[PDB]
Amino acid sequence: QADLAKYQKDLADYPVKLKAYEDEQTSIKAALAELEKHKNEDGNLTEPSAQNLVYDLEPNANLSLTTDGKFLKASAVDDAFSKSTSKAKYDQKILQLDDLDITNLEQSNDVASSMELYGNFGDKAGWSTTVSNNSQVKWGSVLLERGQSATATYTNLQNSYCNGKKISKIVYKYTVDPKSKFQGQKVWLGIFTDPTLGVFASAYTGQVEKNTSIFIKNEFTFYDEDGKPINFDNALLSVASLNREHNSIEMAKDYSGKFVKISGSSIGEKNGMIYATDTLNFKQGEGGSRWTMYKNSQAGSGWDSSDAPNSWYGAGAIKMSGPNNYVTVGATSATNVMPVSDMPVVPGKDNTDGKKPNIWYSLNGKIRAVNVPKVTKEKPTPPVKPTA
Amino acid sequence: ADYEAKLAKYQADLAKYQKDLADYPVKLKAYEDEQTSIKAALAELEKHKNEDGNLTEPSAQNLVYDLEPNANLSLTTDGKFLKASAVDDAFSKSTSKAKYDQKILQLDDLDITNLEQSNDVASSMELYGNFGDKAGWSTTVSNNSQVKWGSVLLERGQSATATYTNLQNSYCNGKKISKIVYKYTVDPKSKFQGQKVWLGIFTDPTLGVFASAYTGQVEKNTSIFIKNEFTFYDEDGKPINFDNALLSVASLNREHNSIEMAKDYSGKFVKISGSSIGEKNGMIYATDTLNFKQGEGGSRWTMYKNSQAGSGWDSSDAPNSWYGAGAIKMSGPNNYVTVGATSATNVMPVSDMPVVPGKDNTDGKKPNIWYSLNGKIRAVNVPKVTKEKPTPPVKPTAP
Amino acid sequence: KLAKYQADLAKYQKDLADYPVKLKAYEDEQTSIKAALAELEKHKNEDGNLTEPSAQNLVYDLEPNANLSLTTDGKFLKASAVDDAFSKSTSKAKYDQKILQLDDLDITNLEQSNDVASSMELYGNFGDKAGWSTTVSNNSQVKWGSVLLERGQSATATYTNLQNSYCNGKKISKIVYKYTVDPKSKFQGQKVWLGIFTDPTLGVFASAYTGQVEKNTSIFIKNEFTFYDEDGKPINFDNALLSVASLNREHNSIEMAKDYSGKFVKISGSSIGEKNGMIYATDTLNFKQGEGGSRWTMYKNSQAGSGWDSSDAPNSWYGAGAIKMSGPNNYVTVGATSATNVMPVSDMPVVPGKDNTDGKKPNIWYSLNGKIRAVNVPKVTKEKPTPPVKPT
Amino acid sequence: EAKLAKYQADLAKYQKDLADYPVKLKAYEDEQTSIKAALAELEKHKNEDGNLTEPSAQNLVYDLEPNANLSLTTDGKFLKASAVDDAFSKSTSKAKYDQKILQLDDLDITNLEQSNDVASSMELYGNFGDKAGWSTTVSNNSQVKWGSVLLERGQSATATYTNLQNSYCNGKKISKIVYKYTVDPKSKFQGQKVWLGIFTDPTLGVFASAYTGQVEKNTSIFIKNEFTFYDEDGKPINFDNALLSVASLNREHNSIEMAKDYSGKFVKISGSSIGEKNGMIYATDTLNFKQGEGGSRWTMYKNSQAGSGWDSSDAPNSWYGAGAIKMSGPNNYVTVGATSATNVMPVSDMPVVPGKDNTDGKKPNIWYSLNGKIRAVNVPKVTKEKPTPPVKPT
Ligand SMILES: O=C(NCCc1ccc(O)c(O)c1)Nc1ccc(O)c(O)c1
Ligand SMILES: O=C(NCCc1ccc(O)c(O)c1)Nc1ccc(O)c(O)c1
Ligand SMILES: O=C(NCCc1ccc(O)c(O)c1)Nc1ccc(O)c(O)c1
Ligand SMILES: O=C(NCCc1ccc(O)c(O)c1)Nc1ccc(O)c(O)c1
Ligand SMILES: [Ca+2]
Ligand SMILES: [Ca+2]
Ligand SMILES: [Ca+2]
Ligand SMILES: [Ca+2]
Ligand code: NA
Ligand code: NA
Ligand code: NA
Repeated sequence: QADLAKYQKDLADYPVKLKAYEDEQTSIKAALAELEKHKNEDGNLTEPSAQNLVYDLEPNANLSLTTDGKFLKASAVDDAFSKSTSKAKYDQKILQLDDLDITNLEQSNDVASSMELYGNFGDKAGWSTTVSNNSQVKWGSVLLERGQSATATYTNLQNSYCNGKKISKIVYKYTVDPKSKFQGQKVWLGIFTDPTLGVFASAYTGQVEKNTSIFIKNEFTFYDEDGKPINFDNALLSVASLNREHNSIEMAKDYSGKFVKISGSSIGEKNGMIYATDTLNFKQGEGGSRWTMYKNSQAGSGWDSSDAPNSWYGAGAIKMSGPNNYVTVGATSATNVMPVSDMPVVPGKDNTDGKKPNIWYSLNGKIRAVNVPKVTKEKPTPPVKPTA
Repeated sequence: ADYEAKLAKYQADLAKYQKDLADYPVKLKAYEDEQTSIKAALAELEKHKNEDGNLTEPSAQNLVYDLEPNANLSLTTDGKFLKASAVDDAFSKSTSKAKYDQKILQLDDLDITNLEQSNDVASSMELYGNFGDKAGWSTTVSNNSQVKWGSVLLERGQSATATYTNLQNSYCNGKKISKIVYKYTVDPKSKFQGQKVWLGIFTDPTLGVFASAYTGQVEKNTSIFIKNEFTFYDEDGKPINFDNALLSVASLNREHNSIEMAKDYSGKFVKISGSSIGEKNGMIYATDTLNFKQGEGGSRWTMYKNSQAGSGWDSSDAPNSWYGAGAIKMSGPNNYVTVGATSATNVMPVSDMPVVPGKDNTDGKKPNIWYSLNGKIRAVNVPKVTKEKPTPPVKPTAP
Repeated sequence: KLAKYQADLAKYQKDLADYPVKLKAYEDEQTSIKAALAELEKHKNEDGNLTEPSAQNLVYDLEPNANLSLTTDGKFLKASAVDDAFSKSTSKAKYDQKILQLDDLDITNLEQSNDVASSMELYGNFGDKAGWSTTVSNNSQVKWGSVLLERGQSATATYTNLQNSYCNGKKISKIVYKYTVDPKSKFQGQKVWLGIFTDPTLGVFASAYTGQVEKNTSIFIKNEFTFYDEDGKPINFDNALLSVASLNREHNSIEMAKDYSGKFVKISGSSIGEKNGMIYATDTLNFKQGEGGSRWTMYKNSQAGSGWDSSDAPNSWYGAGAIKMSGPNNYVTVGATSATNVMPVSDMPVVPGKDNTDGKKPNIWYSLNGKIRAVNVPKVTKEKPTPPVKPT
Repeated sequence: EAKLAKYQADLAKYQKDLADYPVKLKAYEDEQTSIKAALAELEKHKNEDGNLTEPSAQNLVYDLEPNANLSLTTDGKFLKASAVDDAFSKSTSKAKYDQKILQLDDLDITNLEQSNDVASSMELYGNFGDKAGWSTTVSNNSQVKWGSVLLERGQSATATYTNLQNSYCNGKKISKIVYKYTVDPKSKFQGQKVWLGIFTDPTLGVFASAYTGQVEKNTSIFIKNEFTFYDEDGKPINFDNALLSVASLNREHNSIEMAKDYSGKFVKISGSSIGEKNGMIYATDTLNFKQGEGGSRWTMYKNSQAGSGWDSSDAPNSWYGAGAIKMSGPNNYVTVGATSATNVMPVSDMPVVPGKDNTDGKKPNIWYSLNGKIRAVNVPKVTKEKPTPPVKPT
C-alpha cells in the first residue's frame, strides 16, 4: 500500500540509527571499563552497571485513577490544607504535605465521583510545595483503608525509554499494607501526575505516634507504543530519599529483584530491608551521619535534594527483571525495627519519640550514582519491503 | 653543540622580555588610570541608583561582549541537524509562507511541522538566512542586516552545543575571549503540545537563539524553555573565571497572555531602576506590569515604535531598552540560565493578572521565543573594564 | 474653692495687663485690613485678584503636626497592607525608587480580607520610610490613615493638636470632617481607597484605580466639616473663604466641586468659574500652554508662568477659586470626572493628537483649606478682646 | 548766586572724583588680574582637601561686624533682659551661670514663657555691662550682645543691621541688612514657643531654642531666613554669584544640623563632610562629631587628637563641617535647623557607633550664622568695584 514510502524513509534512516546504536554501545562499554576502577569510591555503584531504564522526569504526564477507596474532592483537599497543623503554611501560600491533618478529609461530604487534581497550579499557581518548591506539581487524592488500593495509569509520557523502546504507559497499583501500625484507620494518597514524583502517603491526624508505621505496596508494569508490556532486563530502580532520623526509618522491603549498593551511601540491605542500616542520615555528627539532609552552612549538606550531587548518600537501587515488579516502601518508628540497645544515641534526643505516620517517596530510573551510562538507543531492525 | 639552538631561543626570549619590560610602565599606568576612572564613575552613579535606567547597585561591566558579527560557529547535537534546503522549504509553506512571499524571513511564524520529515536531516550543520540568494531579504532579527544561523531539531532533553570562534571584539576582565562553548538544552518541563523544537542558533553568539515548537496554532497553558550552559575561553584555550560579570538578560516581553522569563540561573539578579523586569520566586521577568503597549496592563511604554513617546523600547538602539531588561551578576568559569516563554496562566492565577479591556488573558500563544545572552547591559552609563592588571615579565635564565 | 478665687484673680491681673495691647493689635489690624480692601477694590478685575474684594478670617494654611483620629462604616486598612499594595502593580516601579506614587496605586491589592485592621493605622514617608518621596509634597513628610469604602460609606476624621489656624480671631482646636463616597460616581469598581492625611490642610487622596484607565468615569467625595474652638464649641463661619484649588482640567478630565454651601467667588483671570452649579475650568483647559485655550502649563518647564500647580507658584490662582461660606456646618463635593460626563464632544476644546474620549484614572487628590490663592488678600488674625471680669 | 556756590562745591567734588578715578580703575584692573591668576592656580588644586570643587572668587566680603547696631521688630514678644538673665540663672542653665558662663544651648526657655518676661521693645543681653568678662558659647571671651524674642510657629522677627564697617558686596559697601527670622511651622519640637537670640553682630547669626529642660525624640527646630543687602544709597545690592557660607552643620549619631529651602546652588568643599541630598545641605554620609565615630575624620571639639576642634571660628579645618551656596539677586533665603536623625532617614541607613543609640532624644536648639566667611582655603576676595567716571555738573 502506501507502506512502501515508509519503507523508503526507514531504509534511508537505518544506517544513521545503526551507527548511533553502535556508538552508544562503544561509549557505554568504555564508561563501564572506567567505572570498574572507581567502584569502591564514594557515589559509585559497587557492581558497575549501565542503566537501560531511562525514566527521570515526566512533568507533562496525564494521570487516570481507579480505586476501591474514596476519591477526594479538590475542594476537600484545599479545605483540609487550610486547617489544623498545615493551616500556618497554607496562610503563607505553601502546601506543606507532611503537615496535612487528614482528619478533615474523612467526612462523607468530601468524597468525589472521580479523581480531581490539586496542587500549586490553576488558582494556586505561584504557591510552592514541599515536593518541588515552586516547580508546579499536581496530584489526585484518594482516601484508603488498610488493604484498599488505587491504580494509576500514566500516559502522555515524553522522555522515558526502556532499552531504547519508548515507554508510553505505566500502570501502577498502590496498596495500603494492612500490617502498617498507624493509630488511625485511613490513609490519604496524593498521587502526583508526574509518575517520577511518586506518591505522598499520610495517616497523620495531628499528633505524633509511637511504634507507628505506614507502608505502601507498589506493583508496576511498563508498556510500549503498542500497549505491549516491557520486560525489564536488569533495569535499575532508584530507591532514593530513605531518610533515617534518630526515631524514624524510611525503608523498602518485600521487593522483586536484587539490592544494588551505592558505595559510601548510608543505605544498605539488612534482613530483606533497604534502609540506613548502621548510621542516621539526618544531621552531620548525629548518630554517625556524614552529612545533613537539609541545606545549611555545612559543606555537602542538603543531600535530600533531587539535584543534590551527594543525593546518593540516602539512595540505593534495585536490579529488576520481568514485566511485573513490586516493592513496599514506607516509614516506621525505629523501635519497630530494632531494640533501643542497638540504636545510635544522640545527646538530647529520645529514640522513643513519636513520629508522623506519613512519607513521600518515588520509584524511578533516576539512579543517584555518578557516571551511570544510560542505554537510550535500540538496535534497529532492517525494514521489510511491502508486497504489491 | 645544540646549546646554540637553546642560545637562540634564550636571546629571542631576552629581546621579548626587554620589550615587555619597556611596555610594562605604560600598561600599568593605563590600568591604574582606568581603575581611577571606573571608581569615580561608580561613586557618581551611586547618586543616581534610584533614577530610571540605572543599576540598583552600581557596578562596572568587565564582560565586554556586545558585537561579534564575523564569528564562526561549529555545532554538535544529539538531535538531528536540519538542511538549509529543509529550513527554506518550511519557510516557504504554512503560516510562514505569507512573509516568505514578501521576501521576509519571519521566524516567529515558522510552522516547524515541515521540518519534521526525515529527508530534512543533514549529517552536519548547514547555515541559512538573508545571505546568498536571499541577500536583501528581511528577517525579524536585525531587519535587513545580514544574519546567518544553523538549525537543529531537538526533543525534550536533547541539546545542541555551539563552539563560537573567530571572536574579534570581546574581552572579559581584560582577558580577550577567543572561544565560547555554549550548550542549549530543551527543558523537559516545557509545556508545548508537540514533541519537537526547532533551534536556530545564530553565528553571531550575541544574537542568541530562536527556539520554536510552533506547529501553526496557538496553545493555552503552553511554554518553551531552553537551558543555557556556557564557558568562555581565552587565547590559550584556558577557561575564563567570571568575576562579577554582568550578563544582560534582555527583551523579556510580557504580553497580556504570555511572559518571557529567565530562571534556574547561576549568579544573582541585578535590577535596573525603573525597569519592568524584576525577580520573583527565582524567576526574572516583568513581575507586576505588562510591557507590550502603553496603557495596557500597567505598561509605561510600547514595545514597538509608533507615535507615542518612548515607544519602540524593544530595539537594540532604544535608549529605554532597559525597560525590558535585567542582569545577572555571575562568577566562575561555568555559568547557566534557562530562558523561555510561557503562558501567563502557568505563572499566576487569573485573579492576580493585569486586566486589559478586550483581551483574554487565557489566550493561547505561540510556543516560540527569540533571546540572547550577552554583555550588552541596558543600564545607562555603566563603565567598562577593558584593561587587565599587568604582571611584570620574568627574566629567562641562560642555558 | 477658696484657692481658686486667688488663681482666677491672678489670671485676671494679667488679662487686665494685656487687654490694652490686645485692643491696639486688633484696632491696627482692622485699620490695615480696611486700607488693603480699599486698595484691592482698584484691582478687582486684574489677574489673580478676587472679583469681589474680601478679607480672609479663616487662617488655615498648614497643620503638619496635627493628630488624626478616624471612625468609619467601611474598613480600616493595615499600614502593612497599604505598603504591600504600593510595592505591587502600577506603583511598584516608583516604590522601588523610594517614591510613594499615590496616583499610581492599584487598590485591588487592598481588597483582600487580611488587609483590614480594627483601628486606623498611619502610613507615609516617615519611620522606616523617612527620606522617601510622595506625589503629595515631594520630600516633605506626610502621613495618612487609610480606609476602604463602598459607595455611600464614609469616614469621619477628628483633627486635633492644631497649632497655626484661627477663625474670626478664635483659635481652632478641633476639626471634624466627614468624607463620603458619592454613590453617583461612575468608576468601574466597587471600592474606594481613602488616604486621609494627618495634616487636614493636605486634604485627602481618593482612588478607585485598578490599574486601567476608564472611560466615562468619575470619583466624587462629599465633604462635611465643622470647626471647633478651644472650648469644644462649633465656630460659625462668617463669610469665610474656602480655597477650592488645583482643579485640573486636561483634554479628557475635569476636577470640580459641586453641591456646596456658600457662594462661589471668582479669581479674576483664573480658568476656574461656575457653571450649572459646578466649579471647574468652564471654558478652557489648564494643562499645557496653547492646548485647549490654556494660558499656562501646570508643571514647570520651558515656558514662563509654567508650574502653576504648586502651593508656592505665584500664578497658582489660575487653577483655583473660592467659596464664601457661613454657618457652623458646611459641605462641598469634590471629584474628578471624564470630560464626556460633563458636556458633549461638540463642546469640547480640540487638541491635535489627543482623544477627548480617552479614559482616565478614577482618582483625585484634593484639599479644602484657607490658603486662598488670590494675591494680597488681607488675613483677619486678631479678635476684638472682651474686658475681663473680676472673680468673687 | 546761591546755587553757583553749590555748583562750585559740586565742581570741586567732581574735581576730586576725577582725581581719584585713575587710581580706582588701576586698582580694580590689578585686582581682576590677581583674581584671575589665583583662580587659574586654584583649578589645579580643586580636588584637594579644603578647596572649593568648582573654583570661584568671593565677592561677598562679610566676616566681622562687632560694632553693628541692631533694631528689631516682631509679631511675637520681646523678652526683657530681666527675664533672659533670670532664666539663665535657673534650671539646666544655672550651673554654667554660677561659673560666669552663658551657656546658650543649656538655656531652659520655660523661664522665658511667663508674662512679666515681656518687654515693649528689644533689650540686649550678653557678656557686657555688669557681666563683662563672662564667657558665652558663641565667641567665648569676646563680648557679644543679642536681643531676644519669644515666637510661636509662623511668627517672626525682622532685624535691621546698620552701622556696618567692614563688609562689601561686589565692591559696593554694605550699609544696611534687613533679615527676617521665621519659625518654620513644620518644626517638630514638643513645645509651643521658641526663644530667638539675635546677635547685634549679624555675622554671628542667631540662636534658636525650644529646649524646655528635657531632650526630645523625633524633634526638630527650623528657622527660615530671608535677607536683602543694601548699599549707602539705600539701594538693594543684587547678588552676583556671591558665596554664602553654610557652616557649623554638626551631625551627631542622633542629630543632624542642615540647611534647606534655599535660593541659589550648593557649592561643595572638597573633603568636607557636608554635601547636598534631596534639596538639603548637611553631612550626607558620615557623622562629624568624634574622630573614628560614624566615619568622621575629626573631632568637633578641641582635645589631644590632631585636627580636632574643627568646629572653630579660626580652625584651619573649618571646611570639614562647611559648604557654600552660590546666590544671585537681591532677595535670598534659606531655612536652617536641627532635627533628629530619625526624621531624615531610617535607622537602617544610619552610621553605627557602638554603644550609642541613634534614636536618642536631642535638645531642639541650634546656633547658626549665614555670612561670607567661606571656609574653603585660598578663596580670593573681590574688594574693588569697577568705577564709573564722574559726570561734570552743568
Ligand atoms: O529526591 C527527591 N526528594 C528529595 C527529598 C525531599 C525534599 C523536600 C521535602 O520537603 C521532603 O520531605 C523530601 N525527589 C525527587 C523528585 C522527583 C524525581 O523524579 C526524583 O527522581 C526525585
Ligand atoms: O537587542 C534587542 N533585540 C531585538 C528585540 C526584538 C525581538 C523580536 C523582534 O521581532 C524585534 O523586532 C526586535 N532589543 C532589545 C533587547 C533587550 C531589551 O530589554 C530591549 O528592551 C530591547
Ligand atoms: O498646592 C496645592 N496642592 C499641591 C500642589 C500639587 C502637587 C502635586 C500634584 O500632583 C498636584 O496635582 C498638585 N494646590 C494648588 C496648587 C496650585 C494651584 O494652581 C491650585 O489651584 C492649587
Ligand atoms: O566657627 C563656627 N561657629 C562657631 C563655633 C561654635 C558653635 C557652637 C558652639 O557651641 C561653640 O562652642 C562653637 N563655625 C564653624 C566652625 C567649624 C567648622 O568646621 C564649620 O564648618 C563652621
Ligand atoms: Ca523521604
Ligand atoms: Ca523578546
Ligand atoms: Ca488636582
Ligand atoms: Ca552648630
Ligand atoms: Na518530595
Ligand atoms: Na531578535
Ligand atoms: Na498634593
